[PDB]
Amino acid sequence: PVMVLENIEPEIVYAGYDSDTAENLLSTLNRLAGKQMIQVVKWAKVLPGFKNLPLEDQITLIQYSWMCLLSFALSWRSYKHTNSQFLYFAPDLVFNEEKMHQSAMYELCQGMHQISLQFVRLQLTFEEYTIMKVLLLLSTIPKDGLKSQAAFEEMRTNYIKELRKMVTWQRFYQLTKLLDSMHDLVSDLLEFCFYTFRESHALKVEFPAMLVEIISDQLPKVESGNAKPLYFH
Ligand SMILES: CC(=O)S[C@@H]1CC2=CC(=O)CC[C@]2(C)[C@H]2CC[C@@]3(C)[C@@H](CC[C@@]34CCC(=O)O4)[C@H]12
Repeated sequence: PVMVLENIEPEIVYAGYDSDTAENLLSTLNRLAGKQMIQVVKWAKVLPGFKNLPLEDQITLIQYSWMCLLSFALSWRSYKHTNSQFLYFAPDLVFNEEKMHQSAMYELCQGMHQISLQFVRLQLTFEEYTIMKVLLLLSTIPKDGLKSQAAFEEMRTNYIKELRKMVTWQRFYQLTKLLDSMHDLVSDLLEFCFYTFRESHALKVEFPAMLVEIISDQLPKVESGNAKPLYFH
């Protein structure tokens, strides 16, 4: 479980940053996003337990939790590489207070910056990160339901009990509390994402084909309460 998870973690992804307008940063981040999602897809097909449920539900869980996954991962890199001092999007794209301003996404950057700070305080470990990331993959579901709602519950309770064994009643509360707080930020990041998209017509912010399909899928119908977040507290 832990062994497999650490082995299947994605490889380093570069932003391909070419040196600085607001349009640039966001488009670069969106392209960065499209690139990381490719790694997520590959990651998911080899994820223990997940690769079992029907592809429908598999594509579905990936389309509802993509923001949780990428932002938590950003938080991890920022913690591992800069001790949660800056926002480490990629080796060639590390954000500072200024870059945080250029992208016109300051409070939103400060928001995730705060998550990563909690990584330091809690001294989050790599194996806790890996199991916590899978739980975020299984954190959001369509209000209506998945094809195999029973196969999902089993994998989720499995990974949950997996974090318990990993922790063994101390940081488990802290870790799950953090996962719960991730949803709060993701909501903010998502709505900002939907605005930039429904206005990119003028903002000149480009969106990779991957994002376009996910957003135009999540935003359209699942804007309302069609996405039920699973909380631990
Ligand atoms: C401070 C943050 O959390 S940025 C957030 C997470 C992330 C981390 C990465 O490492 C790789 C890149 C991503 C996936 C961003 C890509 C761009 C997103 C979808 C942003 C939130 C809002 C935005 C800005 C413009 C837009 O169209 O929507 C994403």
